[PDB]
Amino acid sequence: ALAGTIIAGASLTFQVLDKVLEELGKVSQKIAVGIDNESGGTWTALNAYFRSGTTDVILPEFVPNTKALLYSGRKDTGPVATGAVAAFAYYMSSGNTLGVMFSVPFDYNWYSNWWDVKIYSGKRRADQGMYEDLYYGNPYRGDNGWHEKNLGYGLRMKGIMTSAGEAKMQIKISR
Repeated sequence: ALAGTIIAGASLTFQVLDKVLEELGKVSQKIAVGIDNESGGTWTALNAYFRSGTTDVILPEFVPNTKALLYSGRKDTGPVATGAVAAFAYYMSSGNTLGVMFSVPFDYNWYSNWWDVKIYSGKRRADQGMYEDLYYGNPYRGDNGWHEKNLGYGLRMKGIMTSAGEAKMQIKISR
């Protein structure tokens, strides 16, 4: 219920966010996927590609300035028994397309938590081609801590990763 929308990030906290993901349902799976909209350009979602169990909340089409938004999924009998996994892109006001990425590492103890983020300049819908840029384009690794880089389009992004239970990676974009 609370998922699908977030504030500027100045009032965001992991303590609230924990219980917020559980508002969706009382289950052994809580994922956090979102991007902090603080670049001064309204975003527009086009599609969402996933292999996860099924939907559970409505995906936010448009996003106001100096705000953010969350999402959740399900596993059920899809790629795993518990968690959620999707990769969707948002049309930026500059005519670029930010591609978010998330997964639940809580079912692959064999390795650490994979991560990635890129802005596809032009237009790219959510399909295999998006997830392919995450797994084949250039996959990254996140083992507890903040990280920032010059993405290559006009703005910068910062990605965070957290291991153990009640933990998840998020990505903030701004200028």
